[PDB]
Amino acid sequence: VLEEDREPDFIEVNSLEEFDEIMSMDILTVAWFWAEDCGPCKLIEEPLRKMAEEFPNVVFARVDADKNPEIVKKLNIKSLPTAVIARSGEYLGDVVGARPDLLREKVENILKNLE
Repeated sequence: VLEEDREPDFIEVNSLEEFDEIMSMDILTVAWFWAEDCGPCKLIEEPLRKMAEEFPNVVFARVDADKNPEIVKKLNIKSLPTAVIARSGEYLGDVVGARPDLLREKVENILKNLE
């Protein structure tokens, strides 16, 4: 039975306030930075959608760098895509560029080793 109402691919961030609220939570969180005219960003959309399904204990949020350049500047993001890993307002690691495998490794390692 497949009644049709689909979960978002990511938490789609709409503001800097919302960003800061998400990243403040006591939940392992991945925020990744995307743009419509960034080829490598579009390249990793499906791997990151799958990764969010693979780790339901983790929040995956997407920032649209063209809509919310203030969040890009707040973290001094220089290359797209970038992913940042956070918990309770602290930054735990980043992956610069189109490297979903490295991101998955870093998330798996944090989950494996925490209390």
